Amino acid sequence: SAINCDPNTTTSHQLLFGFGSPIVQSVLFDGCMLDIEKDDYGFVWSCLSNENGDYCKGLYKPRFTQGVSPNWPMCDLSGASAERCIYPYCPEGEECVP
Repeated sequence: SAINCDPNTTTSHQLLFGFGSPIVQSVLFDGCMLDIEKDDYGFVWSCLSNENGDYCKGLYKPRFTQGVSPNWPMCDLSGASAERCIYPYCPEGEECVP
């Protein structure tokens, strides 16, 4: 599917990280630069673990300003990951293990 990079959007982007990650503030998603949504209680962000699996998850929106491609690591989908990272985005038709 296409990926919107609209700052004024209603439709946020969900992002899985590894359980135990710190709250990740910003990611670069296939060109677009996303910042974590915030609630009237905090960051829209959730880590969960049980017998069946574990993960961390946040909702992200794109920031007004883009095109800046900084030097961060890969977001880790099963480890700690780090606070600002680049998300792995496999394009429709490909393997894509880091």
